[PDB]
Amino acid sequence: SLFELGKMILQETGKNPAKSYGAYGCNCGVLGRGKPKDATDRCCYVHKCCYKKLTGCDPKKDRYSYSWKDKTIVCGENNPCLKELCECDKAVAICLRENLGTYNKKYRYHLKPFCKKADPC
Amino acid sequence: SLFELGKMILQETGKNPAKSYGAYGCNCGVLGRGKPKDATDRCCYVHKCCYKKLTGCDPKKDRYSYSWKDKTIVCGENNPCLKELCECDKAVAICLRENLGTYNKKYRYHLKPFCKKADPC
Repeated sequence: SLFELGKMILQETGKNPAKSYGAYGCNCGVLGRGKPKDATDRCCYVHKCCYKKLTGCDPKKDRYSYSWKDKTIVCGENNPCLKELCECDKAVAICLRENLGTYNKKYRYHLKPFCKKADPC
Repeated sequence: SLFELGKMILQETGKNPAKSYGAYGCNCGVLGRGKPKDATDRCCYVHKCCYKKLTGCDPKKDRYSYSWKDKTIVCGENNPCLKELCECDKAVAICLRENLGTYNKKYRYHLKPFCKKADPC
């Protein structure tokens, strides 16, 4: 759920999840997908596609387990969906961190500035 | 949509919606989660709950008609969902204004990850 994801983003990026990625580009946020603005945006794009493939579990509300031992996200055993959900979030937190170098605050928004269509995931 | 909500909030509270509530506490803004920290956060909590009852429309993108008539938000879309959606927004806007007395800027960009679980709606 948003609790795991959010905590992961914070752990990987050190940034406030909602503040830097709640509304960022075309894919970081609660507004669906769009043509990636930049490497941070592309991370969220893939994240949303990662969710799409999921089957059965609610990526927004299903709470799952994961360890933060040695400051690396270790997805808990869980079940297939939950494990896959966790990996989706882990993956985006990491990607987000790895792309902090090009993170551009200018892509942060109040209301998504209209975005180009996003490749069918 | 966020446009109507943002204007309602500005109109009601007289403060920039995004800055003051875009990321306030545990329930305000980009999908805020968990138990409200205070009255203002509670408003957003109630708001997110109100949103759950919406059948047929999307608070994110669905625009709706409402008027500001004698400094009162007056919902206009006779379309049932949109009207209800509009009433959700109106209500949170009024609630925020009403609890401006305890608005805590230290929560303005609260670290949502710090948020505890929230009761069901």
